[PDB]
Amino acid sequence: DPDELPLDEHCERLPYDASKWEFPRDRLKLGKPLGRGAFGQVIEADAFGIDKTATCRTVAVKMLKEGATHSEHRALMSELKILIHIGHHLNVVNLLGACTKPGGPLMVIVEFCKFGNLSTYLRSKRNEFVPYYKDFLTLEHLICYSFQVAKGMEFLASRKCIHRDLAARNILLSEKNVVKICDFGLARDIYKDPDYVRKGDARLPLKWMAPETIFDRVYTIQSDVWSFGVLLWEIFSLGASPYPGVKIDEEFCRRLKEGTRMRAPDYTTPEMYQTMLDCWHGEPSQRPTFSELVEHLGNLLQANA
Ligand SMILES: CNC(=O)c1cc(Oc2ccc(NC(=O)Nc3ccc(Cl)c(C(F)(F)F)c3)cc2)ccn1
Repeated sequence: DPDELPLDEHCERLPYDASKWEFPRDRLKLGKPLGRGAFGQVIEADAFGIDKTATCRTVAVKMLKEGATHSEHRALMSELKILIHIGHHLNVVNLLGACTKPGGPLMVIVEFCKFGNLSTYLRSKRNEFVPYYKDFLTLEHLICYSFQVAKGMEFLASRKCIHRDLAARNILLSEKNVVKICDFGLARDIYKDPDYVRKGDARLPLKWMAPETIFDRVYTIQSDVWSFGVLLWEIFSLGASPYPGVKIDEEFCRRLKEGTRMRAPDYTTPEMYQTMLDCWHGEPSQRPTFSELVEHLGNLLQANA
């Protein structure tokens, strides 16, 4: 049903309103790289007056790199188009502008998120965590981050988009404990990153993928719910790697379809662990929706206080 169909499958027909989004290249001061893949990269920049008149703003710019071809260039343009269609939400990395004019590289300019990816950040805070000390993480923070990602994903779903690589490495942490969903995409070196496992010609985030995705190449909002459950485990393990000590092979995939699930992580509550189990239902339609996750996590956040 084309009304169920994720926008992004048909990105090429979406509009690029240059009068709204185009940002002069001479108003962008490029700085240090923030991430590089084989074909893409993100670099830090200072943008003069991109979102507020005459004010310097630190931003992140996604662009291509040596190795990329015309097809990566097309892909980045369609990424720009989907970000415009999606629009602004607190809990999604916000598009600020683009440089698309001939003579320079295509640049997709988004907000800079001070503390980087959530996995790395949580893993740095094992010694600065208490369940209930300024700058210490607490159980409240962790539940709050969970709630925030569910809000951003509910928003993504409302825009008829799905994620396909939802994981703590694709959550950014800003000031004031705001987390933002992103997708590094081409700016991540998936061939060097052990989170992506060779499967055919592709390198795939198998530990985050729902059984229907692994076996039938089916991507839906409900397979995103499965990944959200894995993200929850990452949050409540303070950034540990999923399925610890487990070879990700055909027998891993088999046991998963059979019903094997991860054990509770070190910092979880019982109801957070049950929520992970819910997200990991074998049948996609029996998983909670993001709207249901929002309501439930909102209740947990309230109960925690
Ligand atoms: C220390 N701080 C940093 O290193 C840092 C690095 C950044 O790098 C990035 C720059 C741009 C992006 N681009 C997206 O995210 N593109 C995207 C595409 C589809 C869809 Cl669907 C989505 C969505 F909606 F899921 F969000 C997002 C990702 C990361 C940003 C901020 N800070």
